[PDB]
Amino acid sequence: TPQTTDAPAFPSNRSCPYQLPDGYAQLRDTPGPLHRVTLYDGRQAWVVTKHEAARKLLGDPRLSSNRTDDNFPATSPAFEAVRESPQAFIGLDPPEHGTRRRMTISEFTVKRIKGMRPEVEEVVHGFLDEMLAAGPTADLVSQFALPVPSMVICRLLGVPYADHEFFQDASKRLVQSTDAQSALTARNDLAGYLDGLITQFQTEPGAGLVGALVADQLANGEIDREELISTAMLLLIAGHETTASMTSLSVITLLDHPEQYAALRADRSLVPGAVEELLRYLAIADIAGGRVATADIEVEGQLIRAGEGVIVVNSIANRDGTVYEDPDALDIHRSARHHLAFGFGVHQCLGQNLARLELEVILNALMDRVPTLRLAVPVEQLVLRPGTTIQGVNELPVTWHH
Ligand code: HEM
Ligand SMILES: CC(=O)N1CCN(c2ccc(OC[C@H]3CO[C@](Cn4ccnc4)(c4ccc(Cl)cc4Cl)O3)cc2)CC1
Repeated sequence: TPQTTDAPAFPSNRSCPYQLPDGYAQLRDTPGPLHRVTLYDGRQAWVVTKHEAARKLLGDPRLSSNRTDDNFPATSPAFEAVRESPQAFIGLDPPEHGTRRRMTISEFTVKRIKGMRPEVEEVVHGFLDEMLAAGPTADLVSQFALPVPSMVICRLLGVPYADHEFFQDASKRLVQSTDAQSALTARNDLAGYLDGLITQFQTEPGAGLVGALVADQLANGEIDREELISTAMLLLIAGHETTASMTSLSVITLLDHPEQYAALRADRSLVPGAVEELLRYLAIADIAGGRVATADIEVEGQLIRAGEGVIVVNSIANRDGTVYEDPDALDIHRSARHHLAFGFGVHQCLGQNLARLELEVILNALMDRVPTLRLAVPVEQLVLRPGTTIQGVNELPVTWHH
């Protein structure tokens, strides 16, 4: 008897870095803002698959971000690590979301990001210096894509880059965790490290966001010590793991579209617009779209009930053809405005403009310093991370004219 279902398994895994999984193309192609899916443990949930309905639902305070709710949609057993408190503000609703978020925004302003450009350029060209001096073949991930945003986010936070071996290993173990025990261990490892850093700042006040939170909000009782740990850990992992994935997938994608990459090198004024298109097209943080309804929500004749899980799948929303004509075509010249790679609304990515800065500087540096850059293995041989985490590749063999 047939196996066809009306609530297919979710998430799906990419088989090409810049292509929707087959099941997601199916969801994109079916009319209506929502579709039922089956999560890993058999629970049904809703996915949002259309662009404006995704903006609307991201804007709806009845869809809560509280990951500790028992009805929050967990997409893998590893969710239990981040299901355990205290949540950073990414998992808070108004008004608590605002009080905590505002403790960090000063580090991510347009003015501050502008002020970081000389640092980002120096760090990028330093790791390129070292990689190009050693000659090919190199893994772009370990040699460049990951160290660059790690060094930058360390100075922003006041986390000593000398500890990068420890905290990068713990972050990777957390990001890649496929069961709760592995994820909790990695999280506990980072948590204890950050607790010791807090104690060091209480002895010796210091620079960086962590040092600022310790000396002010923590000392006034306005943030819990373990809330500070959760917030710093969010920013540290988002600050280097997510951006690193965006670099490697962008390089793969541009090399698979040689005409567009050549147009980009020939006119660097196109880089900001290319960055927006790559963000729309690669949408690497599908995993960040989970919500839980605290009240019934009517959506174009379909009803979300209080207690149901909803996942706003921004990658599928970003392929909405009513917003992006020929949505599966990479076009660095198109209008990629209003894309949802960073979300929308009160939770829109705090790091978005640092990510935009870093990708711009990195793309120009690679075109400047390594114009002969090419992959050292076929694209099909690369290993893509599954849909249960941030999209990316575990390694990226590259070569170039030595
Ligand atoms: C290409 C890189 C990145 C992408 C695609 C991305 C994606 C996202 C998305 C989709 C959200 C919305 C989550 C939701 O609605 O629940 C978000 C939130 C957030 N991101 Fe990013 N992110 C990136 C880089 C960064 C960086 C570099 C940081 C630096 C610390 C960062 C920090 C945050 C924070 C703190 C939030 C929570 C915002 C809030 O709850 O008010 N992200 N991100
Ligand atoms: C639920 C599940 O399957 N898993 C496995 C993947 N996990 C994971 C993945 C990435 C990660 O990096 C930093 C976290 C911080 O926020 C996200 C998304 N993000 C990244 C940058 N800006 C936002 C995120 C990621 C996962 C989930 Cl469920 C929700 C969210 Cl907002 O990454 C930290 C943990 C742990 C939970």
